[PDB]
Amino acid sequence: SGPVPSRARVYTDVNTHRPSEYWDYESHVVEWGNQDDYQLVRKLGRGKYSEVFEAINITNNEKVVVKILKPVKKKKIKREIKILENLRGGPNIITLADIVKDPVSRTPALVFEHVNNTDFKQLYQTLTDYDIRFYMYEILKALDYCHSMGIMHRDVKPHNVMIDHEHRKLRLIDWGLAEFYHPGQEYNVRVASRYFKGPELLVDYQMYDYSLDMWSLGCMLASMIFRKEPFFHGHDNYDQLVRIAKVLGTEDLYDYIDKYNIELDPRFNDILGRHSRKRWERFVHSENQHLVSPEALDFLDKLLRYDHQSRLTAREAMEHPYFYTVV
Ligand SMILES: O=P(O)(O)O[C@H]1[C@H](OP(=O)(O)O)[C@@H](OP(=O)(O)O)[C@H](OP(=O)(O)O)[C@@H](OP(=O)(O)O)[C@H]1OP(=O)(O)O
Ligand SMILES: Nc1ncnc2c1ncn2[C@@H]1O[C@H](COP(=O)(O)OP(=O)(O)O)[C@@H](O)[C@H]1O
Ligand SMILES: [Mg+2]
Repeated sequence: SGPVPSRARVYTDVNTHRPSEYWDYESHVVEWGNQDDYQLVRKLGRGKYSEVFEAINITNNEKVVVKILKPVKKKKIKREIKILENLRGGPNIITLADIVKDPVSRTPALVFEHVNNTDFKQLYQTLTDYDIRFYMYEILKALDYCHSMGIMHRDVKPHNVMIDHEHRKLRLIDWGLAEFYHPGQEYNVRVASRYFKGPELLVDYQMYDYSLDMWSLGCMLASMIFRKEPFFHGHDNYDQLVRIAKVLGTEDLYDYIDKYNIELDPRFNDILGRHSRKRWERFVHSENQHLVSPEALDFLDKLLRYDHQSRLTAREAMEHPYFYTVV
């Protein structure tokens, strides 16, 4: 009779009870300001979807970030703007300061608050056990908030988490793949970045929810406490599920598929194999043992579960004993 339906265990009907103005991004009217107020300083990054620059707001001599958007569907631009406007001011959510267009190019550009980020490839190696607990709690404040606002980020990964370590400031950025949650909606599974994709996306289970972000957060946590980046290192989307099954095992994978009556794609036939569940303690080594604890492993175990419904919600995660030592 097809795959079994599913819905979020929390904030299930938040968009249903809100007027269409909130979630109907296609009908949202965007007012594009003049980019002449911003002087570009340097390239900060690029991305599948944009060229980002450090800039000065010439009216107040303040550093900002200008994200000049690459040629994609105008529907996607409107979605990112609406979500950023909806979440603006939320805890650890990047602040959209302005929406502008350069007068001659007319290229859509988003203006954000500047975060003096240290690339994760240089920063994660220097973090202490306390710092990992602290920054994970900061991401959880952002996720509990955006999930309460009926929004799934769908691209949680180190490159999308800006950290000003000197000021202990964290911002969740890149809301370009984010979507409104509507119970029963079948979403595109071609979201998130390979290493952080939840098993729901990999087995083409479309009725997913906020819990996808919790799998991605678990992938980040595992890479930080075990110093293994990325933790699940797939070479393609099918191999990504095989990397997961080499850790969580194939028995619990088949239980997940059966609970939701999912049909595994034939491409999995020759590559999945049979794998026993590996204990989390097997990833502890001399280089990472100072970041691992029974609380850390228990918390990781409750995030990295095939069954999206069994995973901790962001609010449940915030109540975990792993966070007792944080503010
Ligand atoms: O640092 P390298 O010698 O280049 O190897 C590493 C790493 O571990 P090793 O250092 O011990 O080889 C990973 O695997 P493990 O050995 O930890 O199992 C490995 O492979 P997987 O992630 O495929 O297991 C990974 O990536 P790959 O060989 O896929 O490129 C590769 O890292 P680099 O790609 O960064 O060199
Ligand atoms: N607010 C910011 N502060 C500092 N750097 C940023 C900021 N926003 C983006 N960047 C840099 O630009 C990159 C791409 O931005 P992002 O919004 O993530 O674009 P894309 O969706 O194209 O990947 C980031 O990974 C980061 O290095
Ligand atoms: Mg990005």
